[PDB]
Amino acid sequence: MENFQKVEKIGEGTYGVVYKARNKLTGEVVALKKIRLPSTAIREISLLKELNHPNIVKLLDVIHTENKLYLVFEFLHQDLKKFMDASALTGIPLPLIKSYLFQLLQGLAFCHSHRVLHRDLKPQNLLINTEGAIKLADFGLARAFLRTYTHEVVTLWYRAPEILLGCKYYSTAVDIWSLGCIFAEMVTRRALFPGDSEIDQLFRIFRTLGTPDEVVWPGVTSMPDYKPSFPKWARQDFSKVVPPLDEDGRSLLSQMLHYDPNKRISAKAALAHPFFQDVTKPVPHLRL
Ligand SMILES: O=C(O)Cc1ccc(OC2=CC=NC(=O)C2)cc1
Repeated sequence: MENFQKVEKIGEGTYGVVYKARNKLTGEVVALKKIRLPSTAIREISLLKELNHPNIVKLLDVIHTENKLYLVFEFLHQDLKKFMDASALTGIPLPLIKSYLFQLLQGLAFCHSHRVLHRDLKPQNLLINTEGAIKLADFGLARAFLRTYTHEVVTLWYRAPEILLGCKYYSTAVDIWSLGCIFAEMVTRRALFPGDSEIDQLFRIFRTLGTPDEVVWPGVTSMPDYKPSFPKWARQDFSKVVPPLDEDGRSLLSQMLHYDPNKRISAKAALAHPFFQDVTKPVPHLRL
């Protein structure tokens, strides 16, 4: 590459291949994201160069050369998916789960206050470092690029039910839902809703939380992909779904997983929940 050296392919991302690269002029190691291919997206993503926070992966540069587009981000050594897999025998310790959730809510509260959504949070785009930080990767990109950039199998596991029901608009609440699913997975060491198709995803949610109705979600029955023929499942207690999470954690999770997006706790209000009374910032055991 003219301006970098490739150290390795990191892998396939949501928008194209991702490389670990060294800037030829500065020697720094960065994440270089090639966007698999548009004038609208460059200005809008370039505005994300201004969306800086300790819990957001820094966008260093937007490079449009040779009719190719490449995003340059600050490099982090591990993602939460790999850390949860590495931690599977013991689980991630609860103080670290709480630290991670708290920091991720800080990042969402910051982005949401600046009117930027993620829309596609998942453990693979939550990046961690040795100092106990976690950062959200790729905030703002879905709006800017949305939507065909890969043929790789898209994960539906963290998708909010309004989007599975075909609402074509998004709100801050989609990110709270995804983060609630990720919270539950850290605690139980299993994905909460591991669907392998949109209807399997939606029916896994309904089997746990109950089939939604107009009482708990006014407007649900008029949403584009809602069918009156959906089976009617009863809702399970969170005490069964995420043991051994304590009643503070279960209360918070329930507020992150309300069906009606409008009823879902905000990131800012979640930071004030009693669950975070005893929050600390532990050192993670990272094997790199
Ligand atoms: O986009 C996705 O679906 C998954 C994905 C997320 C982020 C990726 O990039 C990095 C991974 C690790 N460290 C970094 O610094 C960058 C690559 C893939």
